[PDB]
Amino acid sequence: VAWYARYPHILEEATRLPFAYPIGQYYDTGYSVASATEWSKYVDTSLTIPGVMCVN
Amino acid sequence: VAWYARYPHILEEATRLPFAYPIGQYYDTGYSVASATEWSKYVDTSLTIPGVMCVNFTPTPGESYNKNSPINIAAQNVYTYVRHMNSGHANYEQADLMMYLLAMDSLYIFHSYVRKILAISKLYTPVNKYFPRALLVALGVDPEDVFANQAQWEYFVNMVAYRAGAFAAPASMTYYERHAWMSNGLYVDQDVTRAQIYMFKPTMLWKYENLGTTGTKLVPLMMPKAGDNRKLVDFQVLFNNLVSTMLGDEDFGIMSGDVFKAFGADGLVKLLAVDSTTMTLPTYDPLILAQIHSARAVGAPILETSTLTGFPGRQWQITQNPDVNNGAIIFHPSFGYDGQDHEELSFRAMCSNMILNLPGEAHSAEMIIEATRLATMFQVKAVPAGDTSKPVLYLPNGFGTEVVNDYTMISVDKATPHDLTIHTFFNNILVPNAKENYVANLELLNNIIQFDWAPQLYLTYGIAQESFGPFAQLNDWTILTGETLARMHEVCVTSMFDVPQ
Amino acid sequence: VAWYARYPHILEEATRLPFAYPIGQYYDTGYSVASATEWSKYVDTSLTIPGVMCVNFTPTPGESYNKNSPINIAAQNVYTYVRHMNSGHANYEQADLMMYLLAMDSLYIFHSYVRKILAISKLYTPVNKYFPRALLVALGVDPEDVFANQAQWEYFVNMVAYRAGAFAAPASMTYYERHAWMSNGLYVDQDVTRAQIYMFKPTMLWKYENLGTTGTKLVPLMMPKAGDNRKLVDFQVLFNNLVSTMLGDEDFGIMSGDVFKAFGADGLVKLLAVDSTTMTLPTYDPLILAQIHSARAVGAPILETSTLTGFPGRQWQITQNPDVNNGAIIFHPSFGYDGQDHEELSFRAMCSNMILNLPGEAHSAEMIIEATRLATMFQVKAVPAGDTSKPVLYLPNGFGTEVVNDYTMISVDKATPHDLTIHTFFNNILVPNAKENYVANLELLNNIIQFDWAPQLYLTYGIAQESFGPFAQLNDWTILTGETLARMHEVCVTSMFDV
Amino acid sequence: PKAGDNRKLVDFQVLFNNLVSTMLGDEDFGIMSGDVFKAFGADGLVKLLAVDSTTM
Amino acid sequence: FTPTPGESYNKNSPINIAAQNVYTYVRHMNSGHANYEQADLMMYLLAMDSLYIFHSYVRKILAISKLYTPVNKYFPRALLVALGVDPEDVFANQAQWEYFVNMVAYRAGAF
Repeated sequence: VAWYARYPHILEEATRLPFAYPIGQYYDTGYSVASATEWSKYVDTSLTIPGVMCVN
Repeated sequence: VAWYARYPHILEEATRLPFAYPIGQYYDTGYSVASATEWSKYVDTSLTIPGVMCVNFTPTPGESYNKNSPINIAAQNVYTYVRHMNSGHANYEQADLMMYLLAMDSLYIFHSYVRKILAISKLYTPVNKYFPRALLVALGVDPEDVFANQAQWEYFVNMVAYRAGAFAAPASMTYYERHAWMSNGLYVDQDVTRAQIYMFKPTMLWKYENLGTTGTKLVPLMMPKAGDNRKLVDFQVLFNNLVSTMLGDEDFGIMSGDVFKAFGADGLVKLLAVDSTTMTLPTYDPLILAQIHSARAVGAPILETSTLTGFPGRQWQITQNPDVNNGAIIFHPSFGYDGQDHEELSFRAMCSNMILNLPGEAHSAEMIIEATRLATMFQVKAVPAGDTSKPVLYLPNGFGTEVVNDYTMISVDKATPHDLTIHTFFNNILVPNAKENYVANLELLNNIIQFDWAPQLYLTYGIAQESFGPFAQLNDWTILTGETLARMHEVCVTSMFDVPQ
Repeated sequence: VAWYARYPHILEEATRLPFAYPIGQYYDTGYSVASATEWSKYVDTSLTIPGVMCVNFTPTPGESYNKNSPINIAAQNVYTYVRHMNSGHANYEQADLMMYLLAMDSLYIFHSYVRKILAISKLYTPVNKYFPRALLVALGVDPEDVFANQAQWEYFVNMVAYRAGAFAAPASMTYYERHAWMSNGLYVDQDVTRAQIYMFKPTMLWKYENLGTTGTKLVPLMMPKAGDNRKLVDFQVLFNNLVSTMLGDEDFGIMSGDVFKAFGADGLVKLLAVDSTTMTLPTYDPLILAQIHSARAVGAPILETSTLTGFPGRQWQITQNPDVNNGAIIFHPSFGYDGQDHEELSFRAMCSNMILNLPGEAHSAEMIIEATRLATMFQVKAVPAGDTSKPVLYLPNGFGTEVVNDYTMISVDKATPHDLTIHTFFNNILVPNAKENYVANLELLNNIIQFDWAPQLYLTYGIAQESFGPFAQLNDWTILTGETLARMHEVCVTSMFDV
Repeated sequence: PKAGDNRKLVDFQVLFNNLVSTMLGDEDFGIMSGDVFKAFGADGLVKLLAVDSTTM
Repeated sequence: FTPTPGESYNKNSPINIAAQNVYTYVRHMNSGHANYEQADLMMYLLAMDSLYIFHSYVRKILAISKLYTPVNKYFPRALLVALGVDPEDVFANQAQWEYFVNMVAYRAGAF
């Protein structure tokens, strides 16, 4: 409460993130655990977003 | 051009990035190629930023070995002033008064040290995790002890100020003002929020130890190094040792009263009190930055207990015996000591002339003289007594009021749990043949490069048997000579020990 | 201190020191201890200051592998614009028009290169001994030849401009302007008299090379490197080779006529003439400084003559086949090649995420975009055909209009007679076990630190089997990801290929 | 060269290079040049004016 | 003609007096390099004078060859012969001569 109003500069510097990822390209989220590469297919780092649906 | 002005929304959405990473924590950059995990150590994903650098200095009278030295001239002038302004007790000499003034300076340095220790512990900012635990660790205290016994620490430092303020020292002598301004502040390398802090810590104090008819002798007093969890009881022991022979002494009271009458209370130097509402703030000072940049380390001090094969009786004492050198104050130390009784090959790189690097284009005489107060070059090797010369000591050509012994840098560790690290080094670094020495030296160099006006480096290699010149970014530089530096130090010391008349 | 205010005469007589040492000349600091000569090479009395560093760039269309690439989109747009104002010739495609335009860009870059070579040689100053012989050596010419044939060089570059005026290219497109400005300027790292010069030298060109009915193909054309005593005859040979398959092509004449009809003669790009009183002058440019600082080397170009064990047919060509990939322009190069058929272990340090370093505190979108034009991170390793993979090649995620191959630094030698030294290196340097390799690397590092916004280095050691992160002074940084870099490169390339 | 000598541009270039052979590469000469540049400003130095084709 | 310092045989000569004056002026505004003398500074200056004279000589050689008048048949071949050059060479390589003298000026601008 008051701490946010007392260090708003550090709040902003901590909460600066890039949003609005353009759809239409494959996005790789990476690995949070660097040792997860042994489990090849057990970690889904892929992120694909569909963009159109056609009604025939 | 027009495309940016035509799709500025997508330009902004593409160029939104998080900046201002808070320093003081280990940052992992990740892997751009997911298949790079096979090459375990061939990819450096680590990123550690140092946050503080401590300058371990030592107050000195300034290279006295005769009665013609500037310290002796100042002693004679101040004694004449006091004796001419006063009528009464005539039982001490210029040398006695001057060593009294030096002991008072040591007390003031110690009080400033403990006051800074207390005041740093109340510093906290969200963008720098080095505040204040790293600063306290560099100063050589226990942050847990400080936070547990804040009240006792405030009482102890207040009593230290009260007991040191009983004696009198002239405020017109800029010696005390220079030392207090050096040891009572935090300095940033840049005027930015996530800057690196420059600090000054006294490596040695000047315990009086007055005894015998053979004058006085200011013996060295050690101070806690970085990475030592010294507590309030250790600091109280240090203070009591410092003022064991100085508090409640009749001759000392006589001298303090005489100095009071000479320079009444308006003209006396005073220690500012400290309590719970005293905040120290980092400040940007190009003069102190320049004189940090042009500082050359002289090595660890030599004590009476320190063994030196072939160099006996080279302790860093200020001898004043009336039967030698006509009673003049004698202080000629031998530099080049690291702490162990061996060659310390890295110090050979300091036999070259120093380079005085300054910012800007036009430099005033004020800046040129203030930028080289900590500089010190060797002139001739001290002769080894006997046939065995395992250490090598170098005699200085003349130094200022302060000599820098060591440098301490505090930075986070790359390994879990990323705690602070202690890195003590001179201006010269020696690396022998080892698997980890080269990468460690590269880490050291990259950490030092982060500091803006970092001191120039002189690296030497074990298999190359070759040193390297100043490892610094030269902007506007000149090559300094021993004679010019000696003249500069003579002028600086003479200006330092000045008395009104 | 009141003593300084009271004795300024003695202060002045005590602080008489000679500053402003002219750079480009070897200086000896001397011995503070006159008896230190017994340790002969244990003391470093030498002091050499580098004065110029050359960025060996390469013009590229920007990572085309399908028909959605910015290059193909611009091809379609420019072909539509040309053909919707064209009544007549219909015998070429968007891809063909774009290979023209790229050949136009390559020869414009060549003209800017030779014009800079001419204008540099007239620069002589007492405060810098590097001017202009070091710059001419870095560009790869013979300073004696330029001094003897200044008039021939001037008339040759003027004739080059005149012959480049035969064909027509759009002036609204900023590709040509950006490349000419980058390759035709001298940049100081600081706004000081004795500053260090930053230069851009095209490592390669795009000889157009039409043969066979299976489309066109921009084959690599190599360029002189530093320390090569190339003369005006060699440069004329290079220009004639570039324009050998360019004139006499009726399809090229048709394209030039169509673009002349589309964009009026006022709206075309014209190479300005040069004369004897034209002076090139180093300038301070923070944008180019930042984008040089955030530059990553990609390695030497791969040619047909370059042998690569396990990587056949991986040359740096712009293939255009109507029956391959639906006729789209394809340019998918493999990086990590240095010149020899070995591993080059130092390139392994490039596999980590890059760190974008910026000056100041607040960064605008345009400045951030311009600060990462030369940045290029590898994404995956190229699959080696066969069981032998002596070299290792990395496929990029996406690059901008320019890719940096090497960096050339010129500095005074420490030994007699202290002549210029040739130093070519990527962002990563590998130092094996040797008596002199470590000290050589130390001199390299100290020389690089002299440059203000030098590219971030990634040192690696052969004995420790361990590399190191960025060897740079971090001021206000962020961690960049391959996807963010790809987005920024797509934006920049699309903006550059605009009419 | 004296009168009646068919000296050419190659000979004059040889003479100039001989004159400046022991003039460049001298660190003491560079030191002197730097010191006189510091003493007399760049505006206060002597400059050789450039020549062109229309100089009569 | 011949450029000369003017008959120096002791330390009271005008050349030595000017050497002392110029060295004092240079060194009293110099904080740094102290490794040369007044005599050394003056030999520099004399070498500077010699190469300035050479530049003026070659510039005159270049500018003379463009002089042609109907009232004087000496212009410019007689003058070029007197200076000691080849008029045919100058006529063939006017551009080379111009660029050479410009480069001479530029390289003389280093000191």
